[PDB]
Amino acid sequence: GPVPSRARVYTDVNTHRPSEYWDYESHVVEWGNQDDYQLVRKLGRGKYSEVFEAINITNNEKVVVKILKPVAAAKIKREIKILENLRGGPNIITLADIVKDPVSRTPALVFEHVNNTDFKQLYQTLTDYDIRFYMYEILKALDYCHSMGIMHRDVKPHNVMIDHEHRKLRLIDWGLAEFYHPGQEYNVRVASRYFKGPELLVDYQMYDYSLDMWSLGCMLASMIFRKEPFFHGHDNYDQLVRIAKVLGTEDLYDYIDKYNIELDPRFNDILGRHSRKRWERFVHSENQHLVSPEALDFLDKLLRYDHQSRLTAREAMEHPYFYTVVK
Ligand SMILES: [NH3+]Cc1cc(Cl)c(-c2ccccc2)c(Cl)c1
Ligand SMILES: [NH3+]Cc1cc(Cl)c(-c2ccccc2)c(Cl)c1
Ligand SMILES: [NH3+]Cc1cc(Cl)c(-c2ccccc2)c(Cl)c1
Repeated sequence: GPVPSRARVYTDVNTHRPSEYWDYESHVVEWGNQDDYQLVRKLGRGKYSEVFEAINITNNEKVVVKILKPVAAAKIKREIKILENLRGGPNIITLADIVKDPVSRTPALVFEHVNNTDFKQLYQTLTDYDIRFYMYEILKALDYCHSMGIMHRDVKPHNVMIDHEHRKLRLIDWGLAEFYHPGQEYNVRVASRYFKGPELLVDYQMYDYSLDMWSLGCMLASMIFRKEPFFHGHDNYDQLVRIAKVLGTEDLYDYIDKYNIELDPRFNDILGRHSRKRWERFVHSENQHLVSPEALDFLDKLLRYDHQSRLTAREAMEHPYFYTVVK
């Protein structure tokens, strides 16, 4: 069978905190008043919820209302407990209320509003300094949630709201977040394709906070190399081949051999043999302004097959890539 794995940091957090902290099923939701909120406009719909801009008419503040669809409505206590546990943490979105939508008959989460700057505009114009600045702000959120015994599991730019005018960043959409318990086998059908860690792609269930650090590396590589997405898989199998074309197949085989994981035999026809590439291969005249020796070294330490070998969020904050960032 597979060799077990445990995180190298924050393994004990859910053990030393009381059962009420992580046992989200035992949590009793204190329901707010849906009548306190007035929906203004629909911002969007995913497969988990419909999102609206709204006004809290009791104190006149702008809010965001996420009305859950039945699929996310079953695991509500988990998202609620995680949001309440993380509330007040650096760069974590604030859950302001939980109400029952009168039409859907489902729970609606009410959040603080963030005046998010156009995402295409940020991808196209953030400078090298701004990329470092915002990456540092994301690391504050990730180290906080990891230190609080939670993995986000859906780190990607769509889940990071940036108010560029006020240099304000918030990590949102905690719908796929989980409490980390050493030895627990988790569902590998988490994260969006292009951000999925090799652990998910090889069906290794005993993963941890380090999955977020792979996703963070994917976001950085896309941004600095001007290649969206950096690992462009056609499906979950080709996703691993795209990774192997960069990191190489020898380190992939070392990884699966360390954890006694077997690849799906369907990889025999598509994987091939690939050398590990030097990160300088992805540099060119249209992205060199966003690249540096420190950025490449940092990326090298996040985008590693072995989830135990990646930088932790706190180690990542110490990296030379962030020395230029004003603290
Ligand atoms: N949804 C807005 C958005 C836009 C961008 Cl460009 C980024 C970003 C920042 C630094 C590095 C990589 C990506 C994020 Cl985190 C969020
Ligand atoms: N080590 C992976 C691997 C395994 C196999 Cl079985 C093959 C294969 C497939 C079809 C015909 C002949 C050989 C290849 Cl090319 C690679
Ligand atoms: N933004 C200026 C910049 C960009 C790059 Cl990619 C590099 C570089 C050169 C060779 C190897 C590794 C990194 C340097 Cl030294 C400076």
